[PDB]
Amino acid sequence: WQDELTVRGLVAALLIGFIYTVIVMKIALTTGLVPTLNVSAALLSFLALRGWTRLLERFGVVSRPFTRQENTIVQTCGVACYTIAFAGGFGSTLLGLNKKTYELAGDSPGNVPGSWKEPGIGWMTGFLLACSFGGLLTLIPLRQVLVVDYKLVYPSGTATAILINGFHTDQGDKNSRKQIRGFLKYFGGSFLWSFFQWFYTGGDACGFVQFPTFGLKAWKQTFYFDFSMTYVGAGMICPHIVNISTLLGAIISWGIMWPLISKNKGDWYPAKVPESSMKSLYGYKAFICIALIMGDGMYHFIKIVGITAMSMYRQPSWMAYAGYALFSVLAVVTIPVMFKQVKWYYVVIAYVVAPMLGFANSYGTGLTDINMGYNYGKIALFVFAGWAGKENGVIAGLVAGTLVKQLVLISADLMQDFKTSYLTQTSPKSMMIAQVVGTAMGCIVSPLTFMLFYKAFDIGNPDGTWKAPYALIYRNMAILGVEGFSVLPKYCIVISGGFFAFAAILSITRDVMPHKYAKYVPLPMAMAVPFLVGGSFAIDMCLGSLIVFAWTKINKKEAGFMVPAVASALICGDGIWTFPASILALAKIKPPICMKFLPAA
Amino acid sequence: WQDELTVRGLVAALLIGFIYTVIVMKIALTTGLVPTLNVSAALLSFLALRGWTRLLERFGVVSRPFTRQENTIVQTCGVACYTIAFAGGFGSTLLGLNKKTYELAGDSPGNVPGSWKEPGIGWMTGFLLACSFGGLLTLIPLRQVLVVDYKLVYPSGTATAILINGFHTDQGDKNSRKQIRGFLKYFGGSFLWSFFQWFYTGGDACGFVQFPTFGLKAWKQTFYFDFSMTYVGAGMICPHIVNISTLLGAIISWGIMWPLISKNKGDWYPAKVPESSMKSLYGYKAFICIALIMGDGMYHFIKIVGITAMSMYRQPSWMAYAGYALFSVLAVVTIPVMFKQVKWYYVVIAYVVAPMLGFANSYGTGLTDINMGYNYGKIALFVFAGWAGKENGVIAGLVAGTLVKQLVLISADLMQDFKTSYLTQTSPKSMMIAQVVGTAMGCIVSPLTFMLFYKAFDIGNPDGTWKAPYALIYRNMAILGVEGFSVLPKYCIVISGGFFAFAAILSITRDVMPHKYAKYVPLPMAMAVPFLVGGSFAIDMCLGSLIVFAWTKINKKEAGFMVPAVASALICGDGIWTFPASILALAKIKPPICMKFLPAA
Ligand SMILES: CC(C)CCC[C@@H](C)[C@H]1CC[C@H]2[C@@H]3CC=C4C[C@@H](OC(=O)CCC(=O)O)CC[C@]4(C)[C@H]3CC[C@]12C
Ligand SMILES: CC(C)CCC[C@@H](C)[C@H]1CC[C@H]2[C@@H]3CC=C4C[C@@H](OC(=O)CCC(=O)O)CC[C@]4(C)[C@H]3CC[C@]12C
Ligand SMILES: CC(C)CCC[C@@H](C)[C@H]1CC[C@H]2[C@@H]3CC=C4C[C@@H](OC(=O)CCC(=O)O)CC[C@]4(C)[C@H]3CC[C@]12C
Ligand SMILES: CC(C)CCC[C@@H](C)[C@H]1CC[C@H]2[C@@H]3CC=C4C[C@@H](OC(=O)CCC(=O)O)CC[C@]4(C)[C@H]3CC[C@]12C
Ligand SMILES: O=C(O)[C@H](CCN1CC[C@H]1C(=O)O)NCC[C@H](O)C(=O)O
Ligand SMILES: O=C(O)[C@H](CCN1CC[C@H]1C(=O)O)NCC[C@H](O)C(=O)O
Ligand SMILES: [Fe+3]
Ligand SMILES: [Fe+3]
Repeated sequence: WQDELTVRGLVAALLIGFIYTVIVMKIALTTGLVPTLNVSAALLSFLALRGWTRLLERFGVVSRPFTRQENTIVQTCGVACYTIAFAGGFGSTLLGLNKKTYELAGDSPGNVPGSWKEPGIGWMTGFLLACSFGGLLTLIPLRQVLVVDYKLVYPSGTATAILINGFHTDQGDKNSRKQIRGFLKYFGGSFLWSFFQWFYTGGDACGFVQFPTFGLKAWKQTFYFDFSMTYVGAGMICPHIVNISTLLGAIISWGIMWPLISKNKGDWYPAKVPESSMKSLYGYKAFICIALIMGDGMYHFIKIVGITAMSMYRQPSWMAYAGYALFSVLAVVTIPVMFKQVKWYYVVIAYVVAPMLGFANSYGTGLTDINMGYNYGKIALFVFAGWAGKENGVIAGLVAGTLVKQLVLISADLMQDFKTSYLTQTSPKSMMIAQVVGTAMGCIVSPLTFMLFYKAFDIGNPDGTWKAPYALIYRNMAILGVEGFSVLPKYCIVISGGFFAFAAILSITRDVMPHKYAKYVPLPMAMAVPFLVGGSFAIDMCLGSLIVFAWTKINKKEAGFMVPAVASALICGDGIWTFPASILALAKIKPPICMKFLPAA
Repeated sequence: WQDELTVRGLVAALLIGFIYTVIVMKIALTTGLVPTLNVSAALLSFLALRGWTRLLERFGVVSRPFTRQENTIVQTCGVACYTIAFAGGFGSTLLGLNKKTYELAGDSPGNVPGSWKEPGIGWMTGFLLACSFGGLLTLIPLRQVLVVDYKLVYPSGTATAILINGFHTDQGDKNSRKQIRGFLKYFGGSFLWSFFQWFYTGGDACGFVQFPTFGLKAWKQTFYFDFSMTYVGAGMICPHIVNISTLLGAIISWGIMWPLISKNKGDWYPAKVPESSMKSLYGYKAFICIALIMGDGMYHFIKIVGITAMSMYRQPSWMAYAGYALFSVLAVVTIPVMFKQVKWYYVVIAYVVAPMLGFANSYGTGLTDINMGYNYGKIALFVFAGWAGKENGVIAGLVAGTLVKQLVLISADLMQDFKTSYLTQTSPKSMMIAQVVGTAMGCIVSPLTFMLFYKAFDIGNPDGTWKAPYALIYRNMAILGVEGFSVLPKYCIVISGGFFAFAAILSITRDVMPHKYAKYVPLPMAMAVPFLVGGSFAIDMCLGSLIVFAWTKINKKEAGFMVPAVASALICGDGIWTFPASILALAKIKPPICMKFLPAA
């Protein structure tokens, strides 16, 4: 109630949200490769408030103690502010509504002349306010099921909680000193390792990140080992079945399926169209991946509904969904006003499957630490574009894809904060207040921050500094999506439906068999992540589990309490370097050297 | 007397000498990059005899115990056999006497038509027998002064002794178990690290060995860090002043002198002639390096002579030099018979400065673990070629350079064995018997091994498989050396004479000042090694001393007895991989990938 919600925290979150919005917005409008900055926000939240308390002590002013619960509140409030900058599709979808992006796509069916909208402070802020708080209300019922009931470990949320607890621990114990000193040795090593790596990533696909540890043939199949301590640290605190399932999905997809499907580059799909398109080999990637996720996701979401339905029949949960319905109606009557191309029942369907789609992403983030929310928006954009003809089809796909992405992406990114608050013993109700305040500030700061860049500079020029590549890429997705499911490659629906059932069978197979065999069943939607990202992420995850397996065998006692600290330090050290690395890209300081790997030419 | 000199050891050394001769001879005649295989010979000496003892035990035959002293004898006998293969100039100097190499050099003054000699079993064996045992006799007086008196640490000899002792230790102690287990963890890590590195050294100047850790500009100045555990391990057991002096010489030479001298590429020396030549910027490299070594070397050699002369005036050593004089006379009356181009007093001068030149190389190897003997032969080849005119000048330089190199190179390589025998408590007299037997076998096996390659295949063809590049490179040195000291670049003698005095001043400055200031004086001839090799070797040496400095501060007790074992494991692990790496090059299996570093082009 108090000592967590403060005025200095409100001020500190507003600044940290403002700079991080500027960093995210500038990176989004130049390269579109927005990095993860949640770990950095926790550190700057600590330094800013600790500096303020000590500075006032220097001047004689006395202040309240700055505790870990308050640090969690400030970090969560700040994260919610700048998440809207990249979750709102400011560089991908909302910028694709430009007349400039409309002209770049060219003349084609679907791209009718009335498919452009210009940015403005008035409608972009009003667009965000109605839609952004929809994700927050769904978090209240999901918080109990996922964070504590399913015991999902959010590796980034767990690492941030251990980082924050270390900042504020003041007790001298036999283990507390060993936890901090072990954390600091690997935090500095991970930070310096990431700092050293930066000087050699000075080109397209070159550096320690693109390291062909098993050869160049395997590397082209995304079966290498990048020297990423984030994924190695993530795998250390993930259960072995999650890591093995991740490797199993990489072998099935990139080792078997994609070479086999690619053998029909002229028969099943056209060979002139580039890959990464919905028409050539990426329709398989995107639709099979979601079917695996939705196949597992639908089984689980029904199970909570079924368990709850039986419980009520035998006899604050409905408070949240009542509030969600109120915000649902607000968007239904408001979004079509801004976009005459968007019909009212499009929003209703978007807000009905949003609890469904948000649950799967939060469950997926709680397993593999990978937020897939922007992948859901691509599917929703494609589907909603096919739900309208050549008229009002591109705008409908872009706008409806933005709603689905925000509801899905916000839910997963902000459950990482509830895992952090769970470990820091922070009050959930004070967490939700920080949710709304940060979201409210984000829905205001981000549109004005975007417009200051937009009015001053020239964003969207293919030949220029401020080029937003994903504005046109998302625009071309909607143009392609105007044509219905016919443009998908041959047998794309059939195989996706098969993997939908295959994911559902594994989910049943794990809950019906005894626990003495249930622990060997792979998780279908941990398998699905390596369908879009390569197998390098899977290999890093399995290396971390290999480290923990060996460590547990060598010393059972020490590995019990030291693995989380070492894993968090690896995640935080790579996470903290993302802030100086972003400032370097902010000032256009490129790496000097490129570490290229060649076939002994 | 016994239990060290055995018949199975004689057999085992003969085989190990024979294969290693074949490996060295094939590598010398194809690339000329003969690697160090002394560490590998110790392991194969252990496995061959241990396998023999266990196999006879399997068949019921009983045999004498195989001890560490016998393992030292077998390794030393084997090393002496195959050292003659590359110390004898079979691919550099003796092969440069060919009519084929004579024709490749072309028509020029100095390259008179009578400057070729053809290989044969008769003269090549007789050439080796007279000259090879000259180096062995000089070892007896140098053994006391360098190994035990000056307390010089031979890092490769020390590492081999620790490797051999670990093989034969059978006592369970509080520390013996920790020494072996610590050694094995870093031996396997170093071996696998070198094995992993091999797949990416698949090109000219690319791999972890050519890693620009401080940038591409510093790398071209040879101021990078190669990931070599041999030099890192060598620096761990070398005193800090040796490592700091090595870094100081690299900064003075490659950081100051060579950029400054290179600013006169048209005024001081011609710009059309390539570098690495005695006429362009390598006359500075070679002559300043020897002057630093000879400046320090002459001060020391006089000091032993002065101390001994005073000791005798106040009142087996002369046994060795009496035998050396007898072998000296044998070569004086025999070498001019084979080579009418070589005069009798050329051999006398070569055999008089040989105790001098051998002492400096053994002292240098006892500090930095770098054998410079083949660098002495280049200087001796150049000087002796200028001591004869256009007539009989190229052959005189090549032959006399071969004598000087063998006397110098054998002395340094075989003092590494006396350090090994010192730590293994091996009898010096049994060591010297293994010296002669291995040398006698080497003087026979190597000429026949060479001729089998020579008769069967075509060695010396610039466009072919068996190309011996250094046969022509050494031939061109003698042709250039026919012209006297005039061809050396401008001010080469003046600067070399200055560094000769500067090296002598530091040697005096260290013996006359009190020990409380004498320990900060740099060693002039540890400084001289980075004049020819780059500063990457110096940086690796200093990193090893940095590791020991930190380890000593953190834990004084453990670093006392664990540093030699960890350092030896790093040296041995990289050393052992040299055997499989040579077999791969033996079968022409090239690395698949090249790790190239580019300026972000
Ligand atoms: C004991 C543990 C630490 C094992 C270490 C991992 C090995 C199983 C890996 C490390 C290096 C890998 C090799 C690295 C490089 C290649 C090159 C690759 O050849 C290429 O395709 C290169 C490009 C070309 O030559 O066209 C074939 C596989 C291979 C031998 C890899 C096979 C698997 C290796 C030996
Ligand atoms: C133990 C942990 C730390 C991970 C170690 C895994 C690797 C040692 C292995 C396991 C899976 C293997 C991959 C499994 C499947 C393939 C598919 C295969 O792909 C193709 O058939 C090529 C298709 C084409 O020709 O385009 C090539 C080998 C590769 C990459 C293998 C390379 C080596 C991998 C990554
Ligand atoms: C705390 C310890 C571990 C310090 C780590 C060593 C640093 C002092 C080194 C590591 C990386 C080095 C950098 C690596 C690469 C370059 C590129 C180099 O630029 C080039 O010349 C590249 C080629 C080109 O761009 O033309 C300038 C020096 C610099 C910044 C190096 C400066 C020194 C650095 C920062
Ligand atoms: C602490 C231990 C482990 C070694 C670390 C040493 C490096 C951090 C420093 C010390 C010496 C430095 C070098 C000292 C001298 C030079 C000479 C200088 O050479 C030139 O002036 C270029 C000449 C030309 O233009 O051709 C460039 C910097 C460089 C390579 C420096 C690069 C960085 C080095 C290797
Ligand atoms: O969204 C995308 O597909 C790409 C790459 C993936 N983004 C980066 C972070 C991730 C996401 O949206 O969660 N970003 C485009 C520009 C900006 O990220 C935006 O979405 O407005
Ligand atoms: O001698 C040389 O300058 C070169 C490179 C340096 N060698 C390799 C080992 C070192 C040496 O001679 O101690 N080797 C040429 C062929 C053969 O090594 C030989 O000398 O016959
Ligand atoms: Fe994005
Ligand atoms: Fe050589």
